[PDB]
Amino acid sequence: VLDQLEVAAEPTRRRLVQLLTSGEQTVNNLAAHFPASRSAISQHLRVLTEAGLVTPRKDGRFRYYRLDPQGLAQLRALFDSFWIDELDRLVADATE
Amino acid sequence: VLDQLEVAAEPTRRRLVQLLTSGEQTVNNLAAHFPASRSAISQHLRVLTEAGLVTPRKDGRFRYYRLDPQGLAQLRALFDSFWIDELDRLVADATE
Ligand SMILES: [Mg+2]
Ligand SMILES: [Mg+2]
Repeated sequence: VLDQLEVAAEPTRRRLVQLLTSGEQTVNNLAAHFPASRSAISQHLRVLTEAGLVTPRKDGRFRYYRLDPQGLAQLRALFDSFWIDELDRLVADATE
Repeated sequence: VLDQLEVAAEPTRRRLVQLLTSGEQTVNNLAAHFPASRSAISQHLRVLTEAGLVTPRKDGRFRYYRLDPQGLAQLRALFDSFWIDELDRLVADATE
């Protein structure tokens, strides 16, 4: 089945999730933040919907998407179980 | 170019990164933790290498991989910039 963290981590999908934090929005309005087409953004939103991260609603000529807390909680759980302590310890070893 | 968070988030790659926290390991030894073939695991390790998350070394008949802190620091930075406050607030709205 779809893993929420794998799906969400795609960089356009990350940005779509951030954009939706300001509330439910139309496909066309979200799509205006990217060089990619409406159709491209629509397909990313369908993938996020299948993963349980966003939820669609239709009202007339607009399709709206909003974040689903249920999916976000599973996303955060997957990242928390992935990111074990030694990974934080290694990050602290990094130079720049 | 490769985004470390997108690459790392693939579920086999997440587990390979966790496994490597116990130290540098051979391809065959890592591969023994999964139903997938050596060849499959080898290819995931090549992707992680290209993303700067792991580093290869050859000694005789073994190829060894180890975590690269430089890549892990960028991975953690990408997740931290993605996961904005409102996402934590929404996770707290989730039921179960
Ligand atoms: Mg809601
Ligand atoms: Mg090292």
